[PDB]
Amino acid sequence: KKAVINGEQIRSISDLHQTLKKELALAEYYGENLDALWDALTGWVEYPLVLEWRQFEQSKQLTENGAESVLQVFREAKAEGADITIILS
Repeated sequence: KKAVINGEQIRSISDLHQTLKKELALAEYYGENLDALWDALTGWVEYPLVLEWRQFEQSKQLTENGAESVLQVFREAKAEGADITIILS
């Protein structure tokens, strides 16, 4: 229902995936890559979903903009109709 990312604590793309793994209660063998993220959104996660992403710009610098691609996956599921709310602090 509610997943939180403290971007200040992010140090890489995998950190993001593993945080997401914990915050969204993803599958034990979740793949930690952009494709696994799409698959978990379409066939694992329960909606309504609120994803609060704090200090987004900081996580952006610390992942060589990788956070932007992870964010695109959520926006894509949203464009396709998924009930997701993203809060970018």
